[PDB]
Amino acid sequence: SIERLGYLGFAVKDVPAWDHFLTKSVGLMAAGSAGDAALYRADQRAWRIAVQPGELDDLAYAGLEVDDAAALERMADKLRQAGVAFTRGDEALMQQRKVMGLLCLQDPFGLPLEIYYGPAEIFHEPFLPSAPVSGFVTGDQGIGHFVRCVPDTAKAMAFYTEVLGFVLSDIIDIQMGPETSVPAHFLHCNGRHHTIALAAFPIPKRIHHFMLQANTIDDVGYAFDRLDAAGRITSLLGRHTNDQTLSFYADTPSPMIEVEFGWGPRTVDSSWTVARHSRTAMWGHKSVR
Amino acid sequence: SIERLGYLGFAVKDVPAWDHFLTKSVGLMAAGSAGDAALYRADQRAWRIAVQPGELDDLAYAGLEVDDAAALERMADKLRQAGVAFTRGDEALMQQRKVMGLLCLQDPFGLPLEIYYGPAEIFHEPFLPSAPVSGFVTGDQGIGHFVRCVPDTAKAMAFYTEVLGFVLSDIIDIQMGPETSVPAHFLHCNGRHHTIALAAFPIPKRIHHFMLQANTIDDVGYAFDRLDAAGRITSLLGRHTNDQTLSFYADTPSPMIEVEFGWGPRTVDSSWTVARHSRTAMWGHKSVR
Amino acid sequence: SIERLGYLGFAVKDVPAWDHFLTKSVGLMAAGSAGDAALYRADQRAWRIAVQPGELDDLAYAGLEVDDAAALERMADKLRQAGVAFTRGDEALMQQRKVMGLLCLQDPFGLPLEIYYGPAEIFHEPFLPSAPVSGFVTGDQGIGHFVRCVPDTAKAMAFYTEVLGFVLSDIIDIQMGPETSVPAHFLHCNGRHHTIALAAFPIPKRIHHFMLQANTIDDVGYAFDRLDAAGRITSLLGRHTNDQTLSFYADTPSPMIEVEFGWGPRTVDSSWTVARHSRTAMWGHKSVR
Amino acid sequence: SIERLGYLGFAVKDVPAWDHFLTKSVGLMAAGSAGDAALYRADQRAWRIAVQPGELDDLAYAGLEVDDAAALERMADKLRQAGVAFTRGDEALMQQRKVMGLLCLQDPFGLPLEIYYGPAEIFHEPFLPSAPVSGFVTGDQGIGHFVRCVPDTAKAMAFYTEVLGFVLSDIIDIQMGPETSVPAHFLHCNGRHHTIALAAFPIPKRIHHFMLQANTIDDVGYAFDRLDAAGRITSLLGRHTNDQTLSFYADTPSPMIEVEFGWGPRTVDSSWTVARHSRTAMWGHKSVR
Amino acid sequence: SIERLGYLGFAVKDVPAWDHFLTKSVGLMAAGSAGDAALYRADQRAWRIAVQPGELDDLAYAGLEVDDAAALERMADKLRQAGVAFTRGDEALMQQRKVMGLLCLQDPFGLPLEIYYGPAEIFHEPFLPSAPVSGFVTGDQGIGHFVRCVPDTAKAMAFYTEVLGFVLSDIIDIQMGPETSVPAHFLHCNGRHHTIALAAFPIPKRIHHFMLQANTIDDVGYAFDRLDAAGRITSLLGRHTNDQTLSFYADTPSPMIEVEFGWGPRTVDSSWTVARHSRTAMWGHKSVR
Amino acid sequence: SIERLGYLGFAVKDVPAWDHFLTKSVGLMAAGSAGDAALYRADQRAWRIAVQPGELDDLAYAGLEVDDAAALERMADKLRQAGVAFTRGDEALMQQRKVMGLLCLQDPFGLPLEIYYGPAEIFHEPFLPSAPVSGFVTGDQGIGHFVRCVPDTAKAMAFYTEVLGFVLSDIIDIQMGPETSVPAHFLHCNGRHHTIALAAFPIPKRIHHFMLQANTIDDVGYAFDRLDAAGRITSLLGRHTNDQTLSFYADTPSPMIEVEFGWGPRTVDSSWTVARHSRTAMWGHKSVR
Amino acid sequence: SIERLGYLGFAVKDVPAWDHFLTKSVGLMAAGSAGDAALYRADQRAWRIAVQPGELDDLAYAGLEVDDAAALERMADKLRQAGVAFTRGDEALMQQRKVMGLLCLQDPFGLPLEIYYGPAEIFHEPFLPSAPVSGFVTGDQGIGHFVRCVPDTAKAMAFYTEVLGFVLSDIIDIQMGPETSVPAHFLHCNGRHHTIALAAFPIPKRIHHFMLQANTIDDVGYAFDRLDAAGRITSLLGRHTNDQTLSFYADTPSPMIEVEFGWGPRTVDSSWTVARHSRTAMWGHKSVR
Ligand SMILES: [Fe+3]
Ligand SMILES: [Fe+3]
Ligand SMILES: [Fe+3]
Ligand SMILES: [Fe+3]
Ligand SMILES: [Fe+3]
Ligand SMILES: [Fe+3]
Ligand SMILES: [Fe+3]
Repeated sequence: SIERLGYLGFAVKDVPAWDHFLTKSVGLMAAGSAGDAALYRADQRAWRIAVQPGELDDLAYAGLEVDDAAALERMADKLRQAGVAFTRGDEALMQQRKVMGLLCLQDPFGLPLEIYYGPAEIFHEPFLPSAPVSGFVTGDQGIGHFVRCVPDTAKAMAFYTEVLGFVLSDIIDIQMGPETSVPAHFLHCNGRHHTIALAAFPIPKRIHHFMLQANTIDDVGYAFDRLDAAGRITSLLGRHTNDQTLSFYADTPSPMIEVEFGWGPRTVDSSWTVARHSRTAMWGHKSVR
Repeated sequence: SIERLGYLGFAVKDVPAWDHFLTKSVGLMAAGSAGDAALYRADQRAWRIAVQPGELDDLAYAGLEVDDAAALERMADKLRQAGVAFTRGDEALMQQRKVMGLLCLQDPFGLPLEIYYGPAEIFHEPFLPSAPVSGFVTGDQGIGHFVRCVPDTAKAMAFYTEVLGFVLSDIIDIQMGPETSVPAHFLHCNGRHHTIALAAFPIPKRIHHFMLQANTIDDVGYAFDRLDAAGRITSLLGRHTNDQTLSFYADTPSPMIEVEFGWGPRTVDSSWTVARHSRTAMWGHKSVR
Repeated sequence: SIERLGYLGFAVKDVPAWDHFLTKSVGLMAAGSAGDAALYRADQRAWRIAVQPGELDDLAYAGLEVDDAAALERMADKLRQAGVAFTRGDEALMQQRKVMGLLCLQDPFGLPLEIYYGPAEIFHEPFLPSAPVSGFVTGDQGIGHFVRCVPDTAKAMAFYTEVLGFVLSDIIDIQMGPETSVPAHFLHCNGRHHTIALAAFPIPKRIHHFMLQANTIDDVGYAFDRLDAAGRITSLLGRHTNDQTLSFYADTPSPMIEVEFGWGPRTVDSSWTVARHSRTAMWGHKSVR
Repeated sequence: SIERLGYLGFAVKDVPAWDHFLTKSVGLMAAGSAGDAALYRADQRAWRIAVQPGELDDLAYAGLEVDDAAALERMADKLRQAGVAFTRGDEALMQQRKVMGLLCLQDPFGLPLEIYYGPAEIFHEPFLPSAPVSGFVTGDQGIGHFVRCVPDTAKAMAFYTEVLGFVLSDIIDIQMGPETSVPAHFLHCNGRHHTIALAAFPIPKRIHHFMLQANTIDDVGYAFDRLDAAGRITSLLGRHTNDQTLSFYADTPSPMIEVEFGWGPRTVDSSWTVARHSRTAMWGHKSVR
Repeated sequence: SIERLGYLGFAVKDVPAWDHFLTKSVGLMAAGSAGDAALYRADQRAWRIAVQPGELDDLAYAGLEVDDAAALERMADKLRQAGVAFTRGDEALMQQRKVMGLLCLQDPFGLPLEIYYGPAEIFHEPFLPSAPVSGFVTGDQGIGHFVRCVPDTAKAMAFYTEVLGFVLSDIIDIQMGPETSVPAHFLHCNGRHHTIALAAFPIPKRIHHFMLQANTIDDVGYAFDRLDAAGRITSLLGRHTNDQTLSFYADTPSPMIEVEFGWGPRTVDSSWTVARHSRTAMWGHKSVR
Repeated sequence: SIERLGYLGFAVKDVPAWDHFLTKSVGLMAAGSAGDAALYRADQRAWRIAVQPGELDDLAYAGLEVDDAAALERMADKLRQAGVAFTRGDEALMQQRKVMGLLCLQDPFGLPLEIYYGPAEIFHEPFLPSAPVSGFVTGDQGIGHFVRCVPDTAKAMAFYTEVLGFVLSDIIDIQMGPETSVPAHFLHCNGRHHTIALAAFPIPKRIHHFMLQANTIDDVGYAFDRLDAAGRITSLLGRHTNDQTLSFYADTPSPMIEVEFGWGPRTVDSSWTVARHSRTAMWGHKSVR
Repeated sequence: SIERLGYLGFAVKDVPAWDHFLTKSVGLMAAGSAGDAALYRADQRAWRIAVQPGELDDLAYAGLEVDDAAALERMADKLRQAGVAFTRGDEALMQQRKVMGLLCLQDPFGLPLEIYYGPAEIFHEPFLPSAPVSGFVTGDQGIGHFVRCVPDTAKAMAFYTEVLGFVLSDIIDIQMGPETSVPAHFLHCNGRHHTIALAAFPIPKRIHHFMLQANTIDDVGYAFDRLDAAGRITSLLGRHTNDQTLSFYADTPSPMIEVEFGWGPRTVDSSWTVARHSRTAMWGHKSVR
């Protein structure tokens, strides 16, 4: 039912650091502000990522997109049936988010979620990257993906698949030591191999990282050098086993939250079949202190 | 309902002969062992063919793949309704087969079948053939196909189509003498013209042969020379009438069980129409003593 | 429900004339006989057109193909419900027609129809034309089409669409004089613009003509010269308004029954929309005495 | 050296007949006049065919195009060396023809030829056909071709190949009776199989016909019906043996001069090899009284 | 011999106006400075356009590129033979221009020209436009083109074609009033229809305008709005008759010098043929006060 | 200089055997006769292979094609300079061979060669195979190739390359026993890897075999079965190391002369580089008694 | 004149280390031995890289390939004219190298060079990598490239371009410190951006490294992990500025000699233009201790 991940809002301790990070390093286009939130663009949408001041230094909310008004009412019906509490966004919130309608709720573990429809687009103000990146792969696959940390993956799974409609792509057992392994579950709601992954990681954040997909391999290669100069690289270039995303990781100005910048992943369709992997790295991705 | 044939297990009298056969001749990649079974790879799956010691010198079991956990429960519901006895594989069997879940049963005539989901893949250990073969055509069409010998084709047909969901592609009347003919039934469960064929052959084996599809015609041409040097050729190159597979046959180290190595067959789809053929050979396939 | 027109049987006064006509002129491949009927091939099917001796000098029967055994039973259920009388072909008829099963019936006006499934194919005996023609367009679209003459087009239409499942493509008002016009109805049951057309023509035959589609335009150009030398041309080259078939017409050895040899027609699909035309000729098709 | 045939001028007894013929039937666009010559367009050139009053009722002149000023001087040098008399067109003639420079001469048998360069184009006045024709194939291959009647083909051949640079494509022996045959020589100077053909025909005209190439087969089919309604058809549709032009012929208002309207011919290149044909018709082209 | 136009240097009265113009409006990337000249990029070259202070408010020089050192010596030999005065650029000039070698000269009417080879590229500093433009079409066709004003077009033509190796593409008679027309000559030295055009215009500048080619039509559409907001539009969108460039014109901060921003022109090759046009506009290009 | 191998003439002891062989088995089209020679077609040429009665039971002559009359005179000049004796074919021979001109000579070891130009084509009589073969690959590459047996390969090489213009493709050392090897030299004169190969084989024939190239792999597969039924197979299917021709060999009715029927070889071009191979078989080609 | 780099021979202190390195790490196929040299394959050539015992621990020789025997004689003529000493390889050397002919010489600074023609190929023994690599890009571009260290780049340049025929692609100034830079010259002799580069590096080896090009990016990614496990990585993944090769570097068992494993470089052609770069890295290539 949820069609794609449309936007993300972060609450951070260092807004100037995040602004420079998202523009100069990542390459997003600065798009003014909405309230005390600075807006950033990656394409034709009026905004894709919002950054506001806050002690959380974590993801503040995530916008889940449906294709129309009826679809949003159908989501409200699903929440209602599942017994999930939610509130309809008032006019002010609709204006602030620039959407035609939205339902505000939370996943089982505190992450505020906003199901919305009718987002604002500004084709008369063509996207202009702040750094050398040819463009981002969004469109029907949404803004990208993120790894949601959860204390109970089974509980999280039930909510995301059963209530929100996400579908399991595959699982990767992430070695967390000699005799410790965490089964990460990758979920899709469209062509993107996964829009949200659930993992029971021993981390104090709502998410482990968010990912943006660039158009070319050079986009990623150039990006790595930009973030290396910032001294934020956390991983060498690599390619994932399940989605085949070729990428590198880097720290955001928010401690323990990373960003993944990749290219050329595999996409999913109806014929997709669930599989299991023992490693997240097909090759590369060597961790960097 | 069954999506594709994912794996095969053989119980044989000469394991060293089978190991050399599958690697040096066929070109499969040796992939360690699981219990007393030696594993072999043809692609990204952790294993595709298993070979263990046994007096049977025949196919020990066949793995039938579904796309997810729900699908496996739906298969269990079908078996239940059809009155087909089955057992859920315990943790140890799941570990041994490297699958997330599986149901163990038998076809009407003793062939152990395992319906499973969530197989293991190892992209961090890229497939490397043991002999010059560019690659195998698997993917959604599974590992290949095999001809199941049955005492009663009508009984077998009812089980495979009605209970397992296979669909009849076509029939070939195989001349078994001047006034003797056996109607072989070809069944598909995906794009592969046929994944399983049923034939009432006067042979003491569970199957007449199994087939692997290579990527190029040269793969087959080279393979024929490799198996000819082993003195195992049972047929000259040829092309089948129904699936248009261009191939040759050869003996495996297990008496009366052959292998077919082919290329470029026709694939099936929704618009497929059942037809009848009087010969299995479009051309070639001359039998070789 | 009927999938395509698979074969035609003619009962004629001059078999040697028809044999020469179909082979030397049309280019079909002579394929032996079945009973007192001479068989002719246009592709991989064991036969497509049968010609037997008879005073009728008309179409004796038409084979309507379905994709499988279940589909044939579903047709039997439709006939039953519609109150249409039919008989299951006995073993001998199945053998004679080389089909796995068939129902024998008649359209509202006497044309014997045979709904069948599982036709015989002989890929080991590759099609070889008897005259220079590169090949025929058959496959899923069947053998071609024919215009069925009927005394009551509304009655015929109800039977073919409501009972057999054909779908109206379009209508062409065929000027039959200064103040006389006959509305020809074109029906499809697959990709071929039309497999059967109904027209209330003042002709003593069951059909006005049958059509075969060649692979290239040169096939048609060469064919016209072949039939012109036979002195059988009834129309100059032309292109139809509705299906866009580029063709010419010629007399068969059976008085008042013609053959149409064409190329490159338009095909239909789900999005097709019913339309009306005042002429059958987009250009050409000038009638020739 | 001559690059392509760029234009033709006719001197005719019935200008109104020729105007209607070229526009309503052929489909050329009326483009005003130059002196007492009515101009017609087939593409971006200011004019392609000119028609002026005259008792000749034949081709008055032909424009042979070179790519630049230097090239024209090189042609003048060739004529000079070959001893061929010619005159440089004065300013008035350059203006009348709308060319930057031109040499006026005659072939060995009286046909006035004008070698020119720098023709006028009017892209701001897009070509608009006077009849339903999708467009003409001109460009680098020039306006089309024509068959030049000559009393001595060997003498004509020497001049056109040796002096003007045309190259022999092939020869077709045109049966002119039981024991009479005329060897027609086809010459090219670019991609068009032939731009000029020489034949010793017993006809009182400078040319037997001129040819225009349309973009689609329907263009030709529609054109045939248009000229048939005018009662000018001289040949049924057909396809030539040497250039593979699919076309039909028709009479122009000038007695004994025809027009050929075709499509899809074969083109020539460096690897072309001279061949001989016994017929001009691959198929069709049946002569019509 | 000259391979393409590689760079342009302007001497202007308002550098800050030119900097804003080239970046914010045109979209070029600011690339530091060289001496008192501000550098701008359009691709991988270290610089493409230089702007320095000066009363000229005109083009200061133009860089003509050859492919190697030998080629530059061959140009020196040509100048020498033609009696054209030139000087070899010293080390300092080579450093300032970032080229491996260069000859400094002037065209017959005072425009300083620099023939060079071995330009500097900086792929490690990816091009980043200063305004929304997807990219520019440069590569082998050079930076673009410009219209050189000359008092004597015949004298200019002799120098550019005979000494520098440019080739005439075509001519357009530009109506300069009721009975006044100026024949503009378009010259190419590569795939670009024209790199330099000569016209005897009554203007006090060395050039009438310079042109840049963008990758998409939207690039041009967006650019027009950007320059319209600057109030610099001199022409509405249009398409040229000869090169088929779809573009609009605008004033640069230098009085009487314009810029042309276009897309999708036709390219030239060996088979190109010289032609003449009476208008520069195929459509559009309406002049704007 | 020689452009391609255009035709072959055989002198044989059993003409009826050769006629059946070439038509029923190979698939060539019977094309009447010329003198006491029966003609056979493979495409649009009036004939490609001629068979006449004779005790030789070998190749009687080979036609080497040039593109025009001038080219033939240039060949005559080459023969003259090389001191090679030759005679111009009289009118009768030109008529018999259906060529516009030809020079008759012999290679250094007795094989009569005819260099010709202007061959006859009959597009009005479309090629119709006598057996199921989709078509042959001829065109610019000629009819195919043949292996010429010579007592002195160096002497043969000098003549074919130096006098006739053939170019060495590569060499294959053909093992003729434990310590015996024959270096076969492959020569091309166009795109066909080789048109003529020279080998010092201990065989009493002028040639070891001739080769024809079919359009599809099935053409070859079907052909093998046809020749196997004739009991003429001399080799199993295989693929050559140098030209990559996939084929099989068979005996012609002429003792010690074979035919090769293949598909999909590699073609040569200017960038081709001479190489050496130790085997003729990439795979297959197992000799059959 | 030299067509491509065909092979390399190394003289090393640790042959077992080199054997494991080239097979297990790089992925080359072990191909027996020739004398005391172990041979390795990368494609259809009998060998591409040879490794023999020696204190040099450097490149022992390089094979430069020409297309034929005449071409080799033309090279001998060039050496002769240039006054370069050389010796014709005797039969034994020809046998050892498996070439049809070769000239032995040295570049100006001691690197033994062997110009050869007619190399041996073994298509009957299909290439089989020793490690997971899909294949190498060789063919007309040869085996790859290498950086030749020279004390005098101008002297080296004169020899390689003037005597051997290599052509300068571009130059990269390699920063060798704060005020130290070495101008590396890249030379091509075919489509490969460069086959040999000259640089005045302060290194005691004949070459700095040799490069092999793989078919896919994953080939490189997998290769990096293989060499990292060997602890031989000297550089992180990166992409070069001039040839756009995406690669990583690693140490060979020979101290101070590295290997480069890359993918997807740009290729050169006639239109190539010499340029200059200040960095070798477009991105990545961070040096690793
Ligand atoms: Fe991720
Ligand atoms: Fe099989
Ligand atoms: Fe019809
Ligand atoms: Fe014509
Ligand atoms: Fe312009
Ligand atoms: Fe051969
Ligand atoms: Fe390198």
